[PDB]
Amino acid sequence: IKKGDNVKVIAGKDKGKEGKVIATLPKKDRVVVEGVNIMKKHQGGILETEAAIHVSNVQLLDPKTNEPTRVGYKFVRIAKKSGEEIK
RNA sequence: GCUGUAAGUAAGCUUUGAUCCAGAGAUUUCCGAAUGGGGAAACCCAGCAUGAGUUAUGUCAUGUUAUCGAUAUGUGAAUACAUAGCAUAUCAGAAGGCACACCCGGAGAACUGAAACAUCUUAGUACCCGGAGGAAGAGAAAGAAAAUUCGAUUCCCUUAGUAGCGGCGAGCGAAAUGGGAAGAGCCCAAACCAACAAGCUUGCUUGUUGGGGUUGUAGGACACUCUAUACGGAGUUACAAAGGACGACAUUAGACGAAUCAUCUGGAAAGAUGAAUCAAAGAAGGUAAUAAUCCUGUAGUCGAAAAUGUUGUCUCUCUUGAGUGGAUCCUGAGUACGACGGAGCACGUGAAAUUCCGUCGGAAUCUGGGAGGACCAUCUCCUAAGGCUAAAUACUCUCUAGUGACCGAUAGUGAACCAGUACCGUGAGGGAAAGGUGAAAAGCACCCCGGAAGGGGAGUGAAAUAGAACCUGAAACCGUGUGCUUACAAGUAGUCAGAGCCCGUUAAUGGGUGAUGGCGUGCCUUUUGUAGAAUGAACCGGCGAGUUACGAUUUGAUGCAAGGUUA
RNA sequence: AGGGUAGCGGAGAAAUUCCAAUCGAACCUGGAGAUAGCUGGUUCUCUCCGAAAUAGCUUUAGGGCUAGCCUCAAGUGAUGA
RNA sequence: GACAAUGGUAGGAGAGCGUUCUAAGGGCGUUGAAGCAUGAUCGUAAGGACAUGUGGAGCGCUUAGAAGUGAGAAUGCCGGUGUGAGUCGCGAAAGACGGGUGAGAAUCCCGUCCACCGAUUGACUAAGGUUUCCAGAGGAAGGCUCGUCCGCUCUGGGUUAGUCGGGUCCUAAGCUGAGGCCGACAGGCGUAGGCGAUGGAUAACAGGUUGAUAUUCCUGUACCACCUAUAAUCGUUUUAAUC
RNA sequence: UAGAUAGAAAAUAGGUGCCCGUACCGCAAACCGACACAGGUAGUCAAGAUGAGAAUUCUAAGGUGAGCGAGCGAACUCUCG
RNA sequence: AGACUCGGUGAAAUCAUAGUACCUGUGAAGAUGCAGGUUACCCGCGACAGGACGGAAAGACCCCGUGGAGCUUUACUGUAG
Ligand SMILES: [Mg+2]
Ligand SMILES: [Mg+2]
Ligand SMILES: [Mg+2]
Ligand SMILES: [Mg+2]
Ligand SMILES: [Mg+2]
Ligand SMILES: [Mg+2]
Ligand SMILES: [Mg+2]
Ligand SMILES: [Mg+2]
Ligand SMILES: [Mg+2]
Ligand SMILES: [Mg+2]
Ligand SMILES: [Mg+2]
Ligand SMILES: [Mg+2]
Ligand SMILES: [Mg+2]
Ligand SMILES: [Mg+2]
Ligand SMILES: [Mg+2]
Ligand SMILES: [O]
Ligand SMILES: [O]
Ligand SMILES: [O]
Repeated sequence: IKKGDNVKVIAGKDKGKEGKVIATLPKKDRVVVEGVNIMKKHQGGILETEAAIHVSNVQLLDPKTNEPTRVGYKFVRIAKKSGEEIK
């Protein structure tokens, strides 16, 4: 439900980090974001592409802090905890 | 975001709202009841009309073409009449399929039990056939019963394994009174009238509609008195007559949907440590390890353009309802009943009622007839010989939502995976084995030997002795090395004693080996008795055999007590 | 080569021979977990007690029933040896 | 503290251990669960703890309840592994040499010789099987050895008809069979007609050609039916030409 | 012949001509026989010398060398002289 | 030709554990496994075949079963016709 906005990945390899997302993959439920870099290899010794994680993620717009995203009233449109700006 | 499982590549689509979800609609090749003919199922061959293309034939497109019946036609003649037949047209008719379930009907067995068996039982079960339903059957008293009588049917309890049937053996087995679930009663036939009809006896009667009328405490007709009036009404489309309008509710896609931060460990926290929060939501599952406060979610609330289903009110239809009197008529005929053979009723021919079947005989008409377990009498009750009928009930191929002191890959569906498959058989038919990498594919770049395969290295990853025949990885079985020991030796193979050599524990009367001596004929089963040359086991792993309901009986406990107890 | 007859049956130059490698009555499914007085098998330890192989009847003698002989819990109460 | 008993099958009575699950309570667990393995330990027994290694996520304990509750033996079912055994066999048969290939050849290709069948181990078709056919690669298993090869795998590719066998022609045996006769239902019989060839009738030959097709392709030469176009014969639509 | 129907077409030119099957083995390695199995598997052609002859012996056409072999040359079994 | 040695490939019915003598005796009354004596260094390979009451086939003979089928008849009871 996300198309390249901000997040804070909290509960994975290394946390406290943020970044912006690529394909959400609705079926596998796995998003692509800067924060994991597999050492893939083809015939280079390594490749350093970008890999995915399950949704252990959260958004942050006004508080500059993770909150439970909360799609609220119809004006649909997002309406977060403390502040209500677009997703 | 998408182009299924099923990767991958390339081409492309998508806020001008894809894909996806739900409802309607359009298409829906061929076989198959198969239906134009034929046919080895999925092929072939035609016909007629119309219409494509040819100069023209060949060739094609669409439509149409079976049988049966049941209506309307014409036509029919072996015989003149006119029927049998014949050609044509109409029908949303039927045929078939199935859920091996539940129901009714036709037909209908044997092993077995009886300690054998023929009566009998199993059983009126199985399978077969047929029909219909979503439920069926039954059904509104020619009952039950014996009183302060009740007044369709069905099912559950109970009466009762009682009364009874029975080579009186096996065994079989009610019904009623009573307590409950559901509760519903109605139309014909007939005598009477009108109409039309052939015989018109110019007598009226039969033939067809409409009325008319539906019963035991007798009723209707017929005669008479009032109600109603084309309606005051009851209507009730689930019987009772068969048609149609218009609101509410549920279903088939969905949405909202409160709440948490940090330190340590970690590859990774959802854990420990602390301090905080929501609760109509601490159900559940997933999330790199065990989460109410990360996601999906739940409590609760909202929501349907269209379609369906059930319900409601006006339309809608359709309808007279009682009473008396009973002069005269009517109350279901080759029926009821009897005998003869049989079946079925719990009931085997028994004294055997009551009900059905076949042959044959053969009643009555309300001052009538049937029953009340042979049969007659009195008494009591009911009125066949015509028909319809919801619910209560039985089952679940299937769907929705749920659940389990149910299984967790030799269990459980046979089937967790590409299974009614491979396979076997001519064929009916029978029938397999086979789950798991990791959190994520990050699925081993690169070097080296090698023809390859395979491997050693290097790297991804916490771990690759997790590397695809990939979690864990036992035992059999096979090896490699090694401490001790073994080449004059008669061995169910061990045990007891014990020197020598070596080693040091879940640290105690230690452990490994064992020159030599004493002693000693496996295990179960079955047996008068077995080393047994009587049987079975090749080894090891798994699997695998006194269970459950109902009832009787006793034992122990427990509660009550001349009372106790519920279905 | 194409066809027929099908098991309470058929066909048989007849032997109880053939009927999809089987025939003193084929084959598959269902009744059906048929029946068996017969054989075989019956899973984890200890403690206490402890037999019989006889009588009778049995279309019975390798089975059964009753009495004997055992065990357990009550009762009797010195009756037993 | 004394006294006495304590072998034991069928079998009777009694007390007991552990597994799976449930309920409740209380606890353990990445600072490594379960299981597994090793061990010189506890208990009278069935059995249970402990330490260590491997293992990588759930488990114990007390009380009680319900059980698909225990397996050495069924000529038991299934699975795996041996024993026999590197033992019998390797499925009639005459091959040898050279040269190539290849990582590697008694077995593969090439040739020369030799031997064998020859009313045939030859050539052609039917039934039958279903792509085995041909080319190019490959050798994991199959081939009763080896294999650089195949009828095995992978990729690609191959079957041409107016005259041929057959259908649009016929029919027996037999099968089906409108109406119809019969039967408890099912269904059984059977006329009309219809299907059904191994038979009857039916218009074609020779050569060439591909790694793989041949009366099918081309090359030449022929035939039957049919339509269209064209004319030398007909003359009531009779009869005559004519169907 | 009943019947159709105005009234042909000699030989000429031109064209039109459907479905199935067709590969391969087919006394075999490919069919039935569970096997790349010493079995069966209808039919057609079937040459040469010798011979009555499709018999027999040896050869054409053409096809094959049989899917384990090398040693030694004992028992024993089998096949032949 | 097989067997036999070497190379290649590589099964099976069976199988309680085994380091598996003989005699005379005992014994379920015919012993590798017991008692008493006797002889025998450990391990092979090729041959024979007395024993392993050897294997294979839950004895085809005999008997039992209140087992079963087929068949006969002036056995019973019934029946189609
Ligand atoms: Mg219809
Ligand atoms: Mg009678
Ligand atoms: Mg009668
Ligand atoms: Mg398992
Ligand atoms: Mg035992
Ligand atoms: Mg004896
Ligand atoms: Mg004969
Ligand atoms: Mg049985
Ligand atoms: Mg007794
Ligand atoms: Mg075992
Ligand atoms: Mg050579
Ligand atoms: Mg063919
Ligand atoms: Mg052959
Ligand atoms: Mg000759
Ligand atoms: Mg050898
Ligand atoms: O059985
Ligand atoms: O059985
Ligand atoms: O049985």
